[PDB]
Amino acid sequence: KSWVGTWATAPQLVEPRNMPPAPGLTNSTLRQVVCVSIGGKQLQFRFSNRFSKSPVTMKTVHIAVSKGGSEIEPSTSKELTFNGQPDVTMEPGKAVISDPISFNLKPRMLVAITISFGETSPDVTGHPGSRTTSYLLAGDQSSPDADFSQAVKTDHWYVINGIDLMAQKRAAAIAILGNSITDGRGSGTNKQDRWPDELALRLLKNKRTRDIGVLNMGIGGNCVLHGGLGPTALSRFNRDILKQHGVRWLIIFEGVNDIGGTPDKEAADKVAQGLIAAYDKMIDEAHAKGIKVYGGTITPIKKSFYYKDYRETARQTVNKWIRTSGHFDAVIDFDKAMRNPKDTLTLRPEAQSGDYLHPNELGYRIMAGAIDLSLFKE
Repeated sequence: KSWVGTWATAPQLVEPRNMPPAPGLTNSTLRQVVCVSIGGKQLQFRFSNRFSKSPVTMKTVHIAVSKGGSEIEPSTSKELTFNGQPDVTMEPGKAVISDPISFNLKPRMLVAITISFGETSPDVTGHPGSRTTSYLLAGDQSSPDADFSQAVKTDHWYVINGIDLMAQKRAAAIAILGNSITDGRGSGTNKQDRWPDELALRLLKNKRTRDIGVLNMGIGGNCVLHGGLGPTALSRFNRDILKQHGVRWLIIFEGVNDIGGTPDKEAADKVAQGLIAAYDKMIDEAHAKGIKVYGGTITPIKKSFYYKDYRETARQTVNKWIRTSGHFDAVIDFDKAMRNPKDTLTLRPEAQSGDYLHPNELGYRIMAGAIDLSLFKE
């Protein structure tokens, strides 16, 4: 057996507007909920301080089955350790991985991770677009019987980075690079129904693909080339994709924010060529590690705040390259799945959030339903 990722979230420097509310993380206890893909029996948990400039101390970390909301099944709670000890300090810019731990992890299990912090970094490493409520209490509230029913709610994740499990060679993971259309803006809070979540459900029910996990490395507002929110896709590619465990496929579905940021035709045409070059660079680097790469066509923007005629031209340039260049190992045509048959330059009205840019839950289900699962064999 060897490690295979079952859940991950892509880290960044948290912006002030997305910081934890009072009472803050220092000397407080934070309960967070994640939804895994594949199950297993022996796990490790990864925590990141990659974007913080001060050390961060976790006095204790516990894991348990979440019962919804902030509640847990207390008989399932276990403590993590880090070289035998319950407490660990992360160095500035670094991550830590727990000791391996036995836990009955079922497919699509909701896992509550409870961290009691000591001193923390005001530049926080986290993932603002969690689409999931986290719960904060002042003090050290690490007992499995602690009451969180009154905790301060925050719809962000902090510090947590991944869960991997030990599996046999038939087990593997898909890693997915994207923006908020992949991170799940428009999906239901606490409903774990981002399109990669909907893909995980389809894989788990298809007997042939039941041991294939899904690692959602979307970042809300992300760019491939420059600017945007969080580190660019090119900058984070090694950490967020190539260093994951057990990955045998990458889906690249990103670039709308690069196009959306352009002020004129000249700039938009340059971004289209830059995206194509960036796709080729990431395809090559993944291929050199034996990973197959599938390309997602960029979905419609007309009627959204991003629409301009010259931006639409760039989008079409990129999509024609995705569809026809042959450089991707296959094409996942999300544009074809999401576009209105009656007005192909706009999203299906009933499958979007009101902004004509982000799908809604139905749209994310349609997008996952358009993926041929035969792309993930062995």
